[PDB]
Amino acid sequence: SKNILVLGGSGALGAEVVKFFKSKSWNTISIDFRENPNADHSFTIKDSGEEEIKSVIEKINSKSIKVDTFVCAAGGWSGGNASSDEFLKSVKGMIDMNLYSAFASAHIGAKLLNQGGLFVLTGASAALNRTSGMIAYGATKAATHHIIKDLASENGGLPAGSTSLGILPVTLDTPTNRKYMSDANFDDWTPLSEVAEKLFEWSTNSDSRPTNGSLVKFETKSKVTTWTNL
Amino acid sequence: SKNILVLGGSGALGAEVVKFFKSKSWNTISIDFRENPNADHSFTIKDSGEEEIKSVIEKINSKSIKVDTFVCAAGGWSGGNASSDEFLKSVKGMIDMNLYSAFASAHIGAKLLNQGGLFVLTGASAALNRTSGMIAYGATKAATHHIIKDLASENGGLPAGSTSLGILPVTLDTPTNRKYMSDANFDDWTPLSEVAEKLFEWSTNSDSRPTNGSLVKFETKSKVTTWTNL
Ligand SMILES: NC(=O)c1ccc[n+]([C@@H]2O[C@H](COP(=O)([O-])OP(=O)(O)OC[C@H]3O[C@@H](n4cnc5c(N)ncnc54)[C@H](O)[C@@H]3O)[C@@H](O)[C@H]2O)c1
Ligand SMILES: NC(=O)c1ccc[n+]([C@@H]2O[C@H](COP(=O)([O-])OP(=O)(O)OC[C@H]3O[C@@H](n4cnc5c(N)ncnc54)[C@H](O)[C@@H]3O)[C@@H](O)[C@H]2O)c1
Repeated sequence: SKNILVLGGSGALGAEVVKFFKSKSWNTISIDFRENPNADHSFTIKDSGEEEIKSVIEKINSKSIKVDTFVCAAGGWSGGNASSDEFLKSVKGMIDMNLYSAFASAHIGAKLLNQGGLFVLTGASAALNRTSGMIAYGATKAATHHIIKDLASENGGLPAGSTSLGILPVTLDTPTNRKYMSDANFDDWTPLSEVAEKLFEWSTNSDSRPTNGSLVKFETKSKVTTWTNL
Repeated sequence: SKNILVLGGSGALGAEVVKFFKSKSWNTISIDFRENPNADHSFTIKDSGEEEIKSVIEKINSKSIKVDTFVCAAGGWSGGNASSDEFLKSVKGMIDMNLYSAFASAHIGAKLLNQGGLFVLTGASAALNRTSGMIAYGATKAATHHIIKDLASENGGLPAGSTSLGILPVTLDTPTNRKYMSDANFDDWTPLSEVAEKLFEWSTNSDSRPTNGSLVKFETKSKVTTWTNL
């Protein structure tokens, strides 16, 4: 009876990953700033700080469960180049939403994940190139990609045989995106269930995994999604 | 009169940059947690947060100065992999010391840099590769490197004709390194005054500047220092 943990499990991608692993009879666990009442186990943190992270790790070590797959689907987006009015505020918000969660993920993986397990961070494809219109987002995502790679090392702190991977979306199909970019071709965005699907593939079948430390970019074009190992 | 502004202006490197510029008759300005009385103007910030950064820019601005060279020499080092006891602390330490200050520099440069100005962040050579034993330092430095590249773009927010560079030491000769690697051969460490001299050459001879956005690695071997643009 296999266990998955999802940091950001109340977000759009987060809850899809939960709905999906639950239909497939895995035990689902969720960590977020708000409850997700559709998970089998569901926790609230106040922030991504040391105190709150330790205190959530201890609550799961009390239920005596260890996870086979951990996905961080936590994050957020804000815009702005260095001279924009919103720049300084986008700094705090991207560090809190993207970086602290990525780092929290590492610790959580190091304490809760079983040998052989899957450890997945959500990066951003955009951050593989220049992000001069969204500096804080690009840089905090670039740090995400760096941590994913560090954790693929023997001595990185995850248990033996575990695979550390990055998933890197171009664009996701969320009600949010559909609201704030209503012009767009929705057929060029990734259904969330597709992401959950690939995540199940990797989680049930170890042979399907890409090499440890792979950043994996996915882009949807006319409803067809292509996954590329980078 | 030419102005240089230095974030981290009271640290070992930061204070050597001030001293050396002051000797070539530049006007020097220092922002740090404590004053640098050797500088011509010295400012204190209680933190690297939005409000503190707005104020010190607002202060320097209302004094009518713009700067020809900006250098961020702020930062810190802390160790630890993802499973180690000090890991969560090292996360918050490295975010506050390296990432918040690189982000603050972007803003300070966008607001105070003169057209044609030189803008330099301190990155890390080791963050070019895996930093498994020091994940928080490696990731915040990787983010620093990405900021440097975003600030090279004409859309990044720095003024027309400016040049954004990273200097990426293998090993500086600083009290920090003396403390942690006191067995080393010190002749394989870069003297801080050579860092200052290279900065000065780029500040006064715009032709000697590397490509906008280069991460410039430098390493000393038996007192011979080699600078490599990446
Ligand atoms: N949606 C897109 O088009 C797109 C594109 C590229 C990358 N991404 C990344 O996909 C991931 C999820 O996207 P989404 O569209 O589902 O986002 P969403 O905003 O719907 O969900 C994100 C969740 O993360 C939570 N969160 C924020 N900071 C946290 C922290 N520090 N610790 C724990 N939880 C935190 C939020 O509370 C929210 O519940 C994010 O990493 C996002 O950066 C999304
Ligand atoms: N030699 C190496 O191996 C190596 C490699 C790469 C980078 N570095 C970097 O060298 C740089 C300078 O080192 P040092 O020995 O002079 O260190 P130092 O500790 O003497 O000085 C750093 C200064 O930065 C200030 N500071 C810290 N965080 C700040 C912030 N958020 N905003 C403003 N000021 C802040 C501190 O108060 C201190 O005055 C740092 O950026 C460090 O990350 C060293």
